[PDB]
Parts: sequence; structure tokens; C-alpha cells
Amino acid sequence: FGFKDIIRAIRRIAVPVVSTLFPPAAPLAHAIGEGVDYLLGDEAQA
Repeated sequence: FGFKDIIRAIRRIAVPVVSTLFPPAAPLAHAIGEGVDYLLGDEAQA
């Protein structure tokens, strides 16, 4: 172990950097966080 362990730490410390530096790792979550609502109904629950 060692390198893969440091890489894991980097993968956990760069989580925010990756989401902000990688253009694909951000808007896609949007389609899953809001796209589902858009298809389910943006009227929330009432």
C-alpha cells in the first residue's frame, strides 16, 4: 500500500477541485438531481 493510499487521499481532497475543474463532473449531477424532478414534476409535493 502507499501510492494507492495517497491517491485515495488526493481523490478525497480533490473531490471539490475535480467537480470544479472537470466540466463533465458537475452538470451531469444536475440532470440526476434536478432532471429527475423535471421529469417527475417540478411542483414538489402539495
